[PDB]
Amino acid sequence: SHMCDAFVGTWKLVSSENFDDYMKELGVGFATRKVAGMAKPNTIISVNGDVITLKTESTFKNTEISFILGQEFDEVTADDRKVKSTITLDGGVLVHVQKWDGKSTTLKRKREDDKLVLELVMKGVTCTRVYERA
Ligand SMILES: Cc1nc2ccc(Cl)cc2c(-c2ccccc2)c1C(=O)O
Repeated sequence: SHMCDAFVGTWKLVSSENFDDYMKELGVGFATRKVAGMAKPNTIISVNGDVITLKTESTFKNTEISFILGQEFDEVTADDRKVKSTITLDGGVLVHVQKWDGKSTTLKRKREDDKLVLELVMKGVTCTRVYERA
């Protein structure tokens, strides 16, 4: 067992705040924002030894990343940014930093009651995405 086990499971999006605004900060175009913003993704988190995998399934895009904490990796994001990512565990929060073209965004995941809360921050804009177990 590991602390990261509180994250493992299948999670369904149940609420969103400021996603469209967050996407505008990322430079996502109109059509992509509209389609992405309509999606009700599920996220599947699993752990196998030191490897964590985060898989998103949706009607917009399906993505999968696997990584080791603290070890940089290449990621092509759902909106087709090519980024360098590093994911750490900081006091129980999964912290994911994406770097591309001199820009940065941070995605934090935390357990809160029976929910998994994803916070996406770009510049002054915070989006909150709340999931429950599927
Ligand atoms: C973490 C992440 N970051 C994003 C950044 C930008 C855009 Cl456009 C989309 C995402 C998505 C996503 C949202 C809806 C459907 C599918 C994927 C997610 C994700 O939940 O997996």
